[PDB]
Amino acid sequence: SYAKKPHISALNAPQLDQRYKNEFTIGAAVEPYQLQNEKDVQMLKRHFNSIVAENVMKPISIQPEEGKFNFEQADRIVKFAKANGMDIRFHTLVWHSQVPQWFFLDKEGKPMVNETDPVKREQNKQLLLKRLETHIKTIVERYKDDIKYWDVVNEVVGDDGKLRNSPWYQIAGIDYIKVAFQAARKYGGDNIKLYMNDYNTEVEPKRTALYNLVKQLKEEGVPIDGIGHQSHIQIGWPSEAEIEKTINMFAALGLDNQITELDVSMYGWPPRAYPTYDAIPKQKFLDQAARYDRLFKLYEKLSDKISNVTFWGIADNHTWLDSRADVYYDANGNVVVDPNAPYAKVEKGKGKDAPFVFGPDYKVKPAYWAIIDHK
Ligand SMILES: OC[C@H]1O[C@H](O)[C@H](O)[C@@H](O)[C@H]1O
Ligand SMILES: OC[C@H]1O[C@H](O)[C@H](O)[C@@H](O)[C@H]1O
Repeated sequence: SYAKKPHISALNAPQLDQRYKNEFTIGAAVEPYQLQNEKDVQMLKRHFNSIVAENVMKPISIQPEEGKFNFEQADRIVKFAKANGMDIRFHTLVWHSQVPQWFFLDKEGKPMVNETDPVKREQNKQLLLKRLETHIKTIVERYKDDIKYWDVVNEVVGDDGKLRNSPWYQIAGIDYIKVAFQAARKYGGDNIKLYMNDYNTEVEPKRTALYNLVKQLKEEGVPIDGIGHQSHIQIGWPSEAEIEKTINMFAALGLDNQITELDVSMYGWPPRAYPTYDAIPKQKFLDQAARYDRLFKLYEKLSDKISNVTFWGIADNHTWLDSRADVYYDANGNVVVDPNAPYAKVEKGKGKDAPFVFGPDYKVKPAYWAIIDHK
């Protein structure tokens, strides 16, 4: 069926977002440079009705120096979204990754994490939480009328099932998460939706840890409207059953669910990638299409619990997964894709992955036909 369909140009193909109207919006992560790209722009206007900044709205991009906010790139994304009636998601207000280090220096300029005096630690905590509020207030007040969905905190639970021990936690403990949400609500109003975003939300012990955390926060009156599931998944993992169990679990707490950074990798973990996009055989696109078919069939079934599904990219010509696309080589210098085969060396991030339902040349892939139809 969808496997025999023609690989027509995606630029004029049936609109993806329209196919899912009344079920959930369809979004894409974007980089400013793409807004100056003829085809990326066409793709956005054509298939998507929700947009998120892939990188220009993260903490270090907004306030790399205390008191100096750089909204130039962010403004460009928001402006484009408004001009095209697209919903907007804010790519995290708090995150341990690439966090501006100045946040964690005490009044004297010393690393807060080194402080041992409980009273000085309390003082440092107040300073950090104050900075956190200023950061959130400035951003939220600037975009509250345009950006409705917000990833207030990102990846705050470790993969070991424990709260991520980042400087935020080491210094302020669990309170940095409570303050982030409360600050967002206070300065953003009751109309914006606040989310806790993370990856591997379907995997234990992370899933239950995440569950308990949000359950306790809500019990304490902390304003959190939903969970963001990054969904950096593979062809057969996590299973649809676990994804469904995960979605229902959180919806049961009265939380909204949004697939925030969806991409269906062609590989496992650790990934053994193909060296180039052309090296990827049709067979791989067929297994991927079958997965996408099951995936969006499950999402529709749960449409009452999912308000948005965003892809972490537009088309296969641009995806952060290439940075993870390690190419393995045997002793004879030949590529090794078989995950169980022996190898000699590894060329990290030199390969290519193909995530999406749209190829590098902006043509629809089998995966597209699989989620565009009603079968
Ligand atoms: O953060 C990246 C990785 O995290 C976990 O190890 C996942 O199992 C793996 O698939 C990948 O998502
Ligand atoms: O969303 C997850 C992903 O986002 C960006 O692509 C970053 O560069 C990656 O390191 C990872 O944090």
